[PDB]
Amino acid sequence: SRRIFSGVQPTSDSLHLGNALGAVAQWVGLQDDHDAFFCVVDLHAITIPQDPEALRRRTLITAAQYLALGIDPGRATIFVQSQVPAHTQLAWVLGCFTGFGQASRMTQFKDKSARQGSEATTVGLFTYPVLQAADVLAYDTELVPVGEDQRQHLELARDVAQRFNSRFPGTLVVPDVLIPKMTAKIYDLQDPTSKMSKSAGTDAGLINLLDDPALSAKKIRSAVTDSERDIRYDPDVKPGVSNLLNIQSAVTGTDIDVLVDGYAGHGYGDLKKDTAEAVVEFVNPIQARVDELTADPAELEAVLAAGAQRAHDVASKTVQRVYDRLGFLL
Amino acid sequence: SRRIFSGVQPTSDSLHLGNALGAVAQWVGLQDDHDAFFCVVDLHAITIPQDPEALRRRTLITAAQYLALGIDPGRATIFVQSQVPAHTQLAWVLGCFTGFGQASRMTQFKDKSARQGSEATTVGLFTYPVLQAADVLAYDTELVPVGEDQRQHLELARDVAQRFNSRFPGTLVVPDVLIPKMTAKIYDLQDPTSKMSKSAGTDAGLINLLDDPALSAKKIRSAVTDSERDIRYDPDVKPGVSNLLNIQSAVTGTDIDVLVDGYAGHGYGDLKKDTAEAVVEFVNPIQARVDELTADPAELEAVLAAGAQRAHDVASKTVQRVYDRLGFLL
Ligand SMILES: Nc1ncnc2c1ncn2[C@@H]1O[C@H](COP(=O)(O)OP(=O)(O)OP(=O)(O)O)[C@@H](O)[C@H]1O
Ligand SMILES: Nc1ncnc2c1ncn2[C@@H]1O[C@H](COP(=O)(O)OP(=O)(O)OP(=O)(O)O)[C@@H](O)[C@H]1O
Ligand SMILES: CNC1=NC(=O)[C@H]([C@H](C)c2c[nH]c3ccccc23)O1
Ligand SMILES: CNC1=NC(=O)[C@H]([C@H](C)c2c[nH]c3ccccc23)O1
Ligand SMILES: [Mg+2]
Ligand SMILES: [Mg+2]
Repeated sequence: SRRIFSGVQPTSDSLHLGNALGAVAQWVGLQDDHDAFFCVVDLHAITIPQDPEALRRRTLITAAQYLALGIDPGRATIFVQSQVPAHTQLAWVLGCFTGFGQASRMTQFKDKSARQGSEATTVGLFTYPVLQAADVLAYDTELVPVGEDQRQHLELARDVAQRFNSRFPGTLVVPDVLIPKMTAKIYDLQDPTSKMSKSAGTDAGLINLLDDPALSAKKIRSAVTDSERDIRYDPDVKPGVSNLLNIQSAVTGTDIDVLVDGYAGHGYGDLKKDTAEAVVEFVNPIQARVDELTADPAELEAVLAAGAQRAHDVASKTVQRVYDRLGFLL
Repeated sequence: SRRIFSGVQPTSDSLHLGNALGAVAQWVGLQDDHDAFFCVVDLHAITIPQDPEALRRRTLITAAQYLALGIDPGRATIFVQSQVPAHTQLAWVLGCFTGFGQASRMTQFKDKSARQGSEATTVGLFTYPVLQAADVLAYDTELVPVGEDQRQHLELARDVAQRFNSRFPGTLVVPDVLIPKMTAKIYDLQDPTSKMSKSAGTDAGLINLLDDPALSAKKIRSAVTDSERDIRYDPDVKPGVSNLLNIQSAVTGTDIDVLVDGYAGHGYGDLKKDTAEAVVEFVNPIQARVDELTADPAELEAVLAAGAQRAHDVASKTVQRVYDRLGFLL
């Protein structure tokens, strides 16, 4: 079994290297010997105002990038969150076991609730960590492969599951968090100590999978480095250079230490071009797959339709189990 | 059509006079010329820890008291909230359009968040006004018959519906609130300026429908009055006496003004006995109906099973409408 669950929001027209290397690469490695549910979490997207035409299109292109990155619909379940009602059913129950102060200590919330503490925060922006917990717990998930930015959220999920099981033993699976080391955080290229996010202002440090490959290669060349002319791996001291080697290692397969000793005598310029070529060679097979999946959508549609059918059969059994323990009339 | 929705929590083994006169009496009058959905809102109950065996039993006895008070399963839909997944689906969406500060200004929340501001509040205790909005809006409700204690919650529902329709015109029905005048608030009998709630500490001022009728009549006799020996209706000055006449008027059908001029020359003692006899005559037909509904449950079960089927057909169409406007892949 070794049941796995993970999700990405359809908040943009393309994943970036952080999503692909910090999350989806780990999924592709897991799917062959784990029972895997990979979700496009469109209910999370609407915590921020969303254009309806874009939201539907980005939902499909997020699932398409899953397949383009190697997710295999014969080995794994891909589905759209909003199509499985159990997620919200479980999230209401779990919110009843979640401390108010526990939810207000979440970092995302204190960011937006900093400049406009009550003026611009919504309830959804306050409670989405509880819906994230329900996303995982509805599938009896044993392991959750995520980047480091999701760690605090999933500690909340584990705590609420243990609190619930304290009242009702053996109802929910408490999941283990699986965060990588090298690819745990792909950083911005114009700002080496800040996390590559879709909401970065200027995308000149952002590397989108479906962007024009020559533009992404132009951004890699413009990456902020240091001034030591020494190519080595020290992220605390060398944020830029360690990022680029981390990227090149991830898109190729070559260990960082092997890369570093090969870069003995080499300069940052050759490290940039080399990374730029590996990335261009990485994104080009993806863009061609996405373009076929976008142009011919009966294949993608059908994967998502089988996926939601399978996800509903699992997740609704969990809800019915939780409801029976709570004492609801069934 | 004139679509109606209203709900009561299964938080105790009996409704009291406030529920029956402040809410259910109004429903019985409406059901014959309105399209009515009457809900036992068991998802709201679990905002407070609930014994599973009691919660299931109180859910059934709340629906039984509906029928015992005159709700007619041929003219109205009775169902259990947790059995219709659209409620939580809509509540998540609506929370994304609800201001954080708007939800924290709700009175219930500031009560519990007063002594233990973050120590004892849960997310469910903070967000249930949003689930209450979804309860109403999922059925294209035109009118909501409630007591005065629900007014602030339903202003929130109306505001979030208008905010949602602002982005997506004509999606949600904005409901009108229908609060009575006389029976708007049945007060405690040992504390005439506080609202008869199931959580009153001492039930010596609380009049439960299914309590032993002689005990409820004993509590009516012990009602706090004044010391003016004058029987008249002035709730600001005469809180006790106006309560008792309000109760007697509601359980009989006789207008208060007609009662008052009949009580010219009479003392508070005769006002109490007279109320006690009217109540005893009121609760005894209810207890006999509930006792049959409890003892023989295939009838009740079947009403709730038809009710949830009908509620799901309506409420899921609303969700699918909201989801399509939002841009979710259907
Ligand atoms: N810079 C990053 N490096 C590594 N992993 C990342 C990075 N950003 C996001 N992830 C991971 O990608 C997955 C999807 O996260 P999510 O959908 O929130 O993307 P995001 O980049 O944070 O976008 P958004 O700005 O819309 O929140 C998660 O497992 C998350 O930890
Ligand atoms: N004292 C009262 N007088 C009149 N109506 C009341 C009174 N208390 C509750 N109601 C009405 O009864 C309906 C059901 O409310 P609810 O199920 O919350 O009951 P409650 O008496 O408040 O119980 P609880 O203490 O569990 O909240 C609502 O329409 C509410 O306005
Ligand atoms: C705004 N919502 C949100 N942001 C996040 O980073 C999480 C992600 C997208 C998420 C939701 N459900 C999940 C289940 C497993 C792993 C990540 C997520 O949710
Ligand atoms: C704790 N939840 C809660 N307390 C209340 O007074 C409301 C009531 C029970 C409610 C929920 N949904 C409704 C729909 C119509 C009228 C009242 C309610 O909810
Ligand atoms: Mg994110
Ligand atoms: Mg109440």
